Amino acid sequence: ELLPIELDTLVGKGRFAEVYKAKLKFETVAVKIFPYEEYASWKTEKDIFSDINLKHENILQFLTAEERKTELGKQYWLITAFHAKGNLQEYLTRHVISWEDLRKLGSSLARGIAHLHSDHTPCGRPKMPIVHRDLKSSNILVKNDLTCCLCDFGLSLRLDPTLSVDDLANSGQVGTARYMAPEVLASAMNLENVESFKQTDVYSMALVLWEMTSRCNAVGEVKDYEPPFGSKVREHPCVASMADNVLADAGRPEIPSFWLNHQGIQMVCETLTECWDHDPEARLTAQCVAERFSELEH
Ligand SMILES: Nc1ncnc2c1ncn2[C@@H]1O[C@H](COP(=O)(O)OP(=O)(O)NP(=O)(O)O)[C@@H](O)[C@H]1O
Ligand SMILES: [Mg+2]
Ligand SMILES: [Mg+2]
Repeated sequence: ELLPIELDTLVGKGRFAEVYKAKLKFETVAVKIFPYEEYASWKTEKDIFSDINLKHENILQFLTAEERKTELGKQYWLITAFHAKGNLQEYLTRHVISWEDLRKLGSSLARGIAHLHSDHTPCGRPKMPIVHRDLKSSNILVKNDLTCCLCDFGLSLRLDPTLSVDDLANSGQVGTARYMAPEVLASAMNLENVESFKQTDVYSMALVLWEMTSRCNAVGEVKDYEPPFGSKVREHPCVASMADNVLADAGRPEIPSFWLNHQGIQMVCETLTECWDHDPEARLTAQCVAERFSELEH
C-alpha cells in the first residue's frame, strides 16, 4: 500500500515538519514528514487536503497521506507536487521581479485565499470556509509559470458552525507573530463573526503583497529583500514586540512615494494599504483584491 518513494534532499524545515524533494517510482514529489509528536498537525493538514472542494490551481496539489514505521517509532507523511522554485520568501531574496511577475503572483495569491474563504464552490454548491491563519511568504510556493500556490495548512481552521467561543479563546494567538493582524496582537477579536478570522488572513496577505512589491523593478530603484518589520524587530519576534510596532506605533512596512510613479504599483499599494488597515472592517476581502488585480489590463 505504501508508494515507491526515495528521499533525495531536505528543502524545508518548519515548526512542525521537514520537507524533502523525493522520487515516486510525475516522478519528482515533495514529502512533508511529521514525527509521531506532531500527529495533530499532520491530521489537521490531511483533513484540509482531503476535502474535495479544496482543489484549486492556487492551492498546493495533494497526492496522498501515509503512515511509515521507523526504528525510533513511526512517521506521518503528506505527499504533494514539488515546486522547484521553492517558497516565495527565498524566491524574492534571490530575484528582482518584473511588473508582469508581480501581477501574476499577486492575483494568484488573492485567488487562492478567496477560494479558501468562500462558503461555496465555483459551481454554486455550499462548502466550508477555511482560514489559513499562517499566511506568510515562506508558506507560499512559486510555480514554474510564476504564479502562487498556498501551502502549510497545519494551523488552518475550518470555519465549522459547531466551534465553541471558549474552544477558540485558547488555541490563543496562533500563527507567526511577524504577520499577526493588530486585533490578533491586541487579543481584541470578536470570537463570533465568521468574517473576523477571514479579515486576519487579509492583513497577512497585505504584508505578503508588500514583500512582492518591494522587489518589483517597476518601482525603479530596488533594495535588498527584507521581511516585513525587518529593521524594527529581532529574527524571531515575540507577540509583545510586534504589538509595540503594529498596534502602539501603528507601524506598517514603508512605501516610499517614488514607488507610486508607476500606475500599476500605485494601484497595488493602494489595495494593500486598505488590506492592512487597523480596523478589520475597513479591509478589502480577498475576492475584492482578486477583482482589482484582474482590472490591471493597462
Ligand atoms: N511542495 C513543496 N515544494 C517545494 N518546497 C516545499 C513544498 N512544500 C513545502 N516546501 C518547503 O518546505 C518549507 C516548510 O514547509 P511547511 O509546509 O511550511 O512546513 P511547516 O513545518 O508547517 N512550517 P511553519 O508552520 O510555517 O513553521 C516551506 O517553507 C518551503 O520552503
Ligand atoms: Mg510553513
Ligand atoms: Mg506550518
